[PDB]
Amino acid sequence: KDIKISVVVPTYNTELEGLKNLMASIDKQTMNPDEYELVFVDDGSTTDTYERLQEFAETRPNMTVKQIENSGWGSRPRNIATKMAKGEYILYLDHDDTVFPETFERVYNFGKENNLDVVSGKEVRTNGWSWGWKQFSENNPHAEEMGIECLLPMTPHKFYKREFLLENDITFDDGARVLWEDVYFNSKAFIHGAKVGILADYPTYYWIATGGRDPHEKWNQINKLFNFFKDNIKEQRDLDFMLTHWYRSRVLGILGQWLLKNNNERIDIEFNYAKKLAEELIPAYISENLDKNNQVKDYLLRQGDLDSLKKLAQIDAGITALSYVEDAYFKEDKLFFKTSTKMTYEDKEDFFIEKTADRMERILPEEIKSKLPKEFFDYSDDLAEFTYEPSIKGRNSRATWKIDGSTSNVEVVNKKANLYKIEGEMSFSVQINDYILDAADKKQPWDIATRFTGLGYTSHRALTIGKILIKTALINNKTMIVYKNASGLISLDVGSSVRSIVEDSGVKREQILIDKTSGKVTIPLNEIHVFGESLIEGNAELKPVGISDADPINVKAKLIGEANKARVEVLLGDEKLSGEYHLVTNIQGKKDKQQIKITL
Amino acid sequence: DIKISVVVPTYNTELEGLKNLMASIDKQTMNPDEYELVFVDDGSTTDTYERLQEFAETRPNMTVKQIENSGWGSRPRNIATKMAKGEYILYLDHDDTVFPETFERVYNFGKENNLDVVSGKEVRTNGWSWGWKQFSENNPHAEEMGIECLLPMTPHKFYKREFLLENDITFDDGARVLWEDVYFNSKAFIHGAKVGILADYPTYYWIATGSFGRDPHEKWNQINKLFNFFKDNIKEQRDLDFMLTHWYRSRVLGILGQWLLKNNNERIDIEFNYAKKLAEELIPAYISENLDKNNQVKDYLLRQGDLDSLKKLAQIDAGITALSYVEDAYFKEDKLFFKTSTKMTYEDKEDFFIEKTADRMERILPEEIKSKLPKEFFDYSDDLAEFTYEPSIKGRNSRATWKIDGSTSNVEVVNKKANLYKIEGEMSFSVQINDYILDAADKKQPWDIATRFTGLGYTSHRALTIGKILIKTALINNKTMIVYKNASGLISLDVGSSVRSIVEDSGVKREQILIDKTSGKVTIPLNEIHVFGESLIEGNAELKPVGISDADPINVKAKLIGEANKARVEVLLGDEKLSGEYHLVTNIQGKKDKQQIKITL
Ligand SMILES: [Mg+2]
Ligand SMILES: [Mg+2]
Repeated sequence: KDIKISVVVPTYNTELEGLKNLMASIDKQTMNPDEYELVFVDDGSTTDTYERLQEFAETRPNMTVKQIENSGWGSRPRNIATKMAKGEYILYLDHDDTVFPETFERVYNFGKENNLDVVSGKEVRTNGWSWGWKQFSENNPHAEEMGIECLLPMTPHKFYKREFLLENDITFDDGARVLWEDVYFNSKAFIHGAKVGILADYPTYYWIATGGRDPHEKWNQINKLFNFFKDNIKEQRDLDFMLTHWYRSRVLGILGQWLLKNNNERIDIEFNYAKKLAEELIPAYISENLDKNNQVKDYLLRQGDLDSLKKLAQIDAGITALSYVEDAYFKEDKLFFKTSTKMTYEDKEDFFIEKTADRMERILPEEIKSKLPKEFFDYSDDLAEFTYEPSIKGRNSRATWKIDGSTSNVEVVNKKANLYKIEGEMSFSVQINDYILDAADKKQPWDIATRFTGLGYTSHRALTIGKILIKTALINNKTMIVYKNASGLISLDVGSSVRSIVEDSGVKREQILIDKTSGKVTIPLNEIHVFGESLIEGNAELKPVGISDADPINVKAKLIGEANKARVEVLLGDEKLSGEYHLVTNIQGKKDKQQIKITL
Repeated sequence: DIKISVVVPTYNTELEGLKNLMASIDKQTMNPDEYELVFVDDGSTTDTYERLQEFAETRPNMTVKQIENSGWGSRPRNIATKMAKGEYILYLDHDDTVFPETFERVYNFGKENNLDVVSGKEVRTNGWSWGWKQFSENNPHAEEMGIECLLPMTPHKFYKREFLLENDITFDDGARVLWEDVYFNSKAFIHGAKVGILADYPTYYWIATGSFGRDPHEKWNQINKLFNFFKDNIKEQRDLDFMLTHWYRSRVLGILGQWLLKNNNERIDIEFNYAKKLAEELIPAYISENLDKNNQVKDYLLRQGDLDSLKKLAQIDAGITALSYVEDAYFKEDKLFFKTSTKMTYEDKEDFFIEKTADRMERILPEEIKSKLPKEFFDYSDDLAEFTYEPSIKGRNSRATWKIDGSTSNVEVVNKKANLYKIEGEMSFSVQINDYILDAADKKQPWDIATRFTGLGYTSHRALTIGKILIKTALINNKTMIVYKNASGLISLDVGSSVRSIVEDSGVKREQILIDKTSGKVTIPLNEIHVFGESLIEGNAELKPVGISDADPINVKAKLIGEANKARVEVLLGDEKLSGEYHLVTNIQGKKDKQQIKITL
């Protein structure tokens, strides 16, 4: 039949565990296995990786395992596996990553119905509160109209139409040690006019963190990358974006706190390379596309003023925006938050800007202020561009999502004299179903964070609270617990992944009902928000008081939510019991610690 | 004519701790022929007693005497007291030390005011204060304020031996009891002792080193014995009410706060029942009227046996603190000025709130608990003008803490939102480091600055902190001073180059280094530094020829000069016949700079 997707996996001394997880993620795919193929190419492993791949391919007719040499200096397994691929779309999956169980089906149906050459699906990384925060915000079947920006982040973990790659001969550069090999690949795809679509409503690829250092090798590659942009990108809008994006992130990105973390010898090497790269490759008009703080860095870089840049890094050290929980409560079937934040230095004293004449200036010493153009430390034009947004991250899937529907407001307040602070307030609600897309997501801890940007600073940090916060809810067969974790950060347990809803709700101990004839023991929950109907099956353990090593007597239990009240019913069944017993409930794998004792 | 008698009971003493004790007594400014050492070993099983017989071989005024084993150190203190012949007695433990000017300052203070008990300033290893209220000023007639003048009731005071033996004031010789030093001090005041507080000099260092009492039944059996001692022996009504109010709040109600969140239900149920039984039997009702709102709440819930509501209030009050942020720090004239701010929060995060219902500011409580309490106990209206906001300092070496006088502070109850009110404080103060330099060793020491905030029944004494990087140097009348955000994010003041190099932190005007044609004097001006008054600090420099890898360095004398509001390092070469380019590393007060200074000669 017609192969819809080809999975390209290059391998070399692959960890067996990560390879097992990779094969499991492919087997979990909702797409019929005869509609995709797996193309593995071993790069001459010194371990038994190729022997394990053959054992995998025995029971999988859609799997192909090829073994080459050590790439012969100038050869790449991804190109070799591409020439033998037969599918309509190709995914370049690394040997220690995984793929979500509905990726193939969702990605293919999206690319087919929009005739896409590149499908850029939502990507997930182990660490961080976001990835592709701007691009993975909504589905865009005609993303290539945005310009070359639609392909960011330019990982090789997209779905490329095999017909498009072979026609334009888009391969991976056959250099043994080329960095950002995927940036060349994605840029070449767009230069040849690829129809690009962004699939954002479902996480498609998990880039797992497993884990350059040579400043000469690093800056040799940075020069090679900018020379690629200037020589190949012919559309002005696209070229200006790549020049601006990589000059800000990689070139100016060493002129900040990087100066405070490296010795003066390494600083001299990279700063001299950066200044040489700015003057030769980066046009002056790129400065127009930068924010005020990056314009200051760009100006001092070309001036060779490394001394003023080091002082500026010390002055800027620790600027951040941390959000405190002002209120948190369940209402109907949602969890509501009210937060507050302000720009500070390390969550301590406020960050200030100064008002001189009708200008809102960056607070700087006069010695540095005289060295800079007057407009570069004036924030007057940017005091209405603040963003304040909430986000959520699943602790198991590592997938991050923006929490939609929030209302926020950021004010520039005159605290004293001519000094102004930046304060924000936000209120949002979380409908947990908006982020449950796989069955595995139903039972998972969730972590809440806030993203605050303004005046050139991006501050995306976990939501925090100081007071003790533990609030439970039972909403339409979903057990939900919002709590301050041991790090003072806000977490949301759904499905009893880490906490016990009976233990955190409490037990009206003096209201336990023992129905001896029906054999039912009713244990009502104390503090808990109950909405809708709920019946969660579980079990419980009875143990006679006094007998040390008594076997637990296993009985059926169920957590019930009805009429805005929660209770656990324990059914004694055919058990013949007499005396005092310990009663421990076991709902969703979590045992309470309420020390319940009943007399039968 | 012996002036001071020192009593030291020893038992299995650490070899290093006992050695440091003898050094603190030998370095006393008082003439050694005016004080004696009376050691009494309480039946040591190790070789501790054999070490004392070695210390007494060289010192003539040191006596050693081993006595039958008795457990606690009250028997050796009683037997050493009878065999003493000094006018004043100091009970010194085998793990503590004494400051050099203690004997001279204490004796003059006690004899010029005819004092029976001299309560000198005591220093502990940890904490930002000790005796904050009592050790604030000198008071030659402190017994007029009541038994309060003897707090803290440690045995590390100076009691006139004439007064002790005449009134038969001894330590309990029987089974080991807790707070036996409280018995001793109280018995001394009951007999009408003229107490004097010497607060201007640290007299004693109670060193935190590294036992019965963990048992709750044993713990609360001791608390009952101490309370019965107060009701039976203290005759003055004012002095009895104080001792009852002080100890019922600290040790009885003290387990009804955050202590409930640190123990299991079983230990809590045992100690809570003891506390409820003791408050009903020994603590009259009129004592609770002398307590703050939060303690009146705990007192009411204790007698009602409502441990469930006390556990819930502990979780509501957990984390209430007040951390001070640096708003401004600068040197001016000969002092270091600070502007700080603070507000009550939960663990330096969200604000702490009190709510306004009708015309009364109330503690924010759940309705289930608020309906169980009298309305007056959660009404903070009468207490909104009783906030305090003060600064304090602590020497990292001497461990001594001091209130920083002359501060200006204001605390506000501000309507943040709706009917919720926060508590904000602003404070400005200055530091005169010569106020806290009393011994020669204090001239080279790191100093840590803290702030103390009290209000609504909460006390928060924490180190001053700052987020932004802060480094500012000064050269003030031969004192090198560096205020800075330390590695822990707290405010520290280095004096005498104990941790940081003033040349390194000030900066060098490299393009203004002068080399005289004939004199051969190298002048290195400092960039950013506050210079006030004349200064001259003798140091040295190091020279290495540029190029030669492992060339032997050239050590030469240098000096840091403060003059005309400018600092500079003058490197006097002289006899050193040198030519070519050389590296120059200054070394002022044992701290070398990293300015990469090169000169050509
Ligand atoms: Mg990986
Ligand atoms: Mg804070």
